[PDB]
Amino acid sequence: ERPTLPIPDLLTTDARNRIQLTIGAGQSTFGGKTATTWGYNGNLLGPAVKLQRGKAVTVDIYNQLTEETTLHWHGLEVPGEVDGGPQGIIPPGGKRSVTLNVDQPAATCWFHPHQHGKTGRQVAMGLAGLVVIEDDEILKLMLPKQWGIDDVPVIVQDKKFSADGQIDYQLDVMTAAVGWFGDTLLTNGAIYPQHAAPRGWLRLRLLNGCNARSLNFATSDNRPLYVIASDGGLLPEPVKVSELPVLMGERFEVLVEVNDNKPFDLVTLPVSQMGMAIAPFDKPHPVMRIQPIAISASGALPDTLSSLPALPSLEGLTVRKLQLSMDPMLDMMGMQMLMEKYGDQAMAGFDFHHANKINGQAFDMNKPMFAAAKGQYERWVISGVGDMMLHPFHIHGTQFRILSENGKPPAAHRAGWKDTVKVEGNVSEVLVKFNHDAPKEHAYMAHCHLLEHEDTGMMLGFTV
Ligand SMILES: [Cu+2]
Repeated sequence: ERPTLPIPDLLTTDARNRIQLTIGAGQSTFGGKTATTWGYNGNLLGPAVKLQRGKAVTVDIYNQLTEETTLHWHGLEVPGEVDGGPQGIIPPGGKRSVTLNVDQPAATCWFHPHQHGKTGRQVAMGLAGLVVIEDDEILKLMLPKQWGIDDVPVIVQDKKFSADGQIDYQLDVMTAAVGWFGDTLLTNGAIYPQHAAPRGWLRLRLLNGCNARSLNFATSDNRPLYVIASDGGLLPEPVKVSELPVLMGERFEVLVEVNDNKPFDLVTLPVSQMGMAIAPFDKPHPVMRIQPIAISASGALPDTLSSLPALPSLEGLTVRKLQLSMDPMLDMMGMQMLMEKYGDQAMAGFDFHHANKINGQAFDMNKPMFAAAKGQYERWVISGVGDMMLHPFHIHGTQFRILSENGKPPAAHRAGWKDTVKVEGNVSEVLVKFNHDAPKEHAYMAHCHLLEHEDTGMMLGFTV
């Protein structure tokens, strides 16, 4: 509760409607020990790219690594050609430009690499940034809006380090099964930082940027969170909660009341997921310390945020079934290594590189599974019947509606605009529409956002 919370620079267009992102390596320090890290416009993580609905921007992307990478805009409704999936290679030393014509509601999205079979490693190395989409609707609401004062991004990620201090990442049979997770928790790159927040309302834009660890946010003194937005933007009205589960890649925006001068913690609560309840995550774990201060803020919590469209009628819509599966050998072999390495705490609460799949096929980049309709709602049925793993299933090129999440209607705060849906040993249904095109050369991806599962096959391509 000591270093101040790092705040990503809010990056806007220049006079020529361009934005420069440089992808480079550098050095970060975690707990006294230095580590090689990757970042956008810096050594670690990245900026918050600010975009206005209905305004085009060109982004110039400079790969200053010595290996290939891609830049995917997670949550953005844009054509496949700029979507930055594994076919959007930026060679080392190379420069690629993309045009983003933003046409979707205000939201906190994010961007990260999407290299073929290396997404987990590139994100673990430090690469992630934010996208703040604004529109006319949101600025009329009088929410907390002072960036890095009462409107603050909170990117929570776990990492594991070697004895030398270097990030200890590996795509092996255990991580291919259960995911890459660590024992150290970072908040905008820092360990248990403090943020100084004005009395009144504090707005937190939460991002679970872990490779595989699911989270569950609360406060130390159990004051509520007022959920105001999901992956794809504002909810119709606030949802007041005591805790907030957040899957890998999901974003929620919450308001928290800063009503006295007593400091408290934003925390994450222990979750039931293979590997994730191992100490120190067997108990509530602090994310950041919040320190009330008496400086000016005028943000507020409205009664009503937005009006969303109704769910479409289901009659006549195309149904697409996506069956997620793991090779049994991976499951057991991965489970053995987990039990070997950690023991009984691990469950508290044959090429493995193509062992994870959808409709019995490990991802093949030259063969898109189908062409989805443009401008027409479809019903996608995603089943995890057959294993007990957690699958936060993400679909590019869209913000959808969850019709059913793992056997029930979605929770109220998950019933708005989402690009991620929980699949865990059951079936989920989403109502999805694609407003933009994606040819086979720049196909959209649908995949599990437990990145090691993605990297080892749990992904498909599709065209629109
Ligand atoms: Cu998965």
